[PDB]
Amino acid sequence: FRPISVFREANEDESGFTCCAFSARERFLMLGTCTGQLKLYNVFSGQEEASYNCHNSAITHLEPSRDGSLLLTSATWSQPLSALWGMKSVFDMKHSFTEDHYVEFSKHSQDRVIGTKGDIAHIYDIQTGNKLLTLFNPDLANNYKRNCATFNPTDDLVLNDGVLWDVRSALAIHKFDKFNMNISGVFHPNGLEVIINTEIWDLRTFHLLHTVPALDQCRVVFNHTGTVMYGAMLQAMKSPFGSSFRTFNATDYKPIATIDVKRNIFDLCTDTKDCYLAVIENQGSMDALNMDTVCRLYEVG
Ligand SMILES: Clc1ccc(C2(c3cc4ccccc4c4nccn34)CC2)cc1
Ligand SMILES: Clc1ccc(C2(c3cc4ccccc4c4nccn34)CC2)cc1
Repeated sequence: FRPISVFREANEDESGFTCCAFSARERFLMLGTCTGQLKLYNVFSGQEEASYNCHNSAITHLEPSRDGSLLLTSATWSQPLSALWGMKSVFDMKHSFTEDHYVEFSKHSQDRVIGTKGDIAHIYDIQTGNKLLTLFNPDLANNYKRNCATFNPTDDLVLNDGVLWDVRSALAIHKFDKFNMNISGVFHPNGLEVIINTEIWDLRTFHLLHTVPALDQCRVVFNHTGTVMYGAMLQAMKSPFGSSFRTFNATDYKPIATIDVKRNIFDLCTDTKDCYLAVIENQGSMDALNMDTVCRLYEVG
């Protein structure tokens, strides 16, 4: 972890970066702020290139599309909670998911949007904006406080509230027992495993393959080849995370490093070519009148 770059928000006595994601254009990072703005920064020079007020509440999530034509945002209390934007030449709104507080693109073919409203998931067409599916079964609900519905890498399976759904037939194929309050889980990029908190499950047997205690309460983020795995533990504008992140070998699940930046972490993401890790770290504390986040770029590398 060699530091390469650092910067704060331009013309702000209190920097308010809340989340980050690399743009499709190499050398440029996208950041949400607490004033619900989206900002394009040259990650090396720390120059602000563009800005736009997407919401009147803090950004909690953002996701650029791989072709750089579209972008998802999720705010805090502003209705609409989440929206889809276009960024071909001009920035503009395409659609708005009114009550969905968290949203993701499909992975293989990026033609659909998966939104989360508590325990319920909704799939939407990008072109038309229409609700195609609603995935929810009150009998199989685990009610994870931090549930995030998500597609597998081939877009034919969906994980929501600890239930694996077949999209084609829109039937719940398996329900995973609940062993924590908060984390709902992700697909491994190799699309053979499912990481639900400390438990790694096989998609072919539903057998427990690994117990990883160090992963407890981590929001997990992979590198783009899926050989490395970065976690930020939740706490027990307050940050969702504490001051340490952990790295793991993503094939055998052995720990590699536990960096403690000694500053609460807001978000953490990877470039397409597996050279860099951007991290939003807070110079303030919770009890500080204001946030003061910076963006640190480390090469891994
Ligand atoms: Cl386990 C988990 C899953 C998802 C989240 C969200 C989130 C919330 C938030 C609130 C305030 C400031 C920053 C953030 C943030 N930055 C990156 C993610 N988030 C997407 C809601 C948190 C924890
Ligand atoms: Cl938050 C936001 C606001 C506006 C934009 C656009 C944009 C994209 C772009 C891509 C590469 C290099 C420079 C730019 C640029 N500079 C100013 C406009 N843009 C109009 C899409 C993007 C994000």
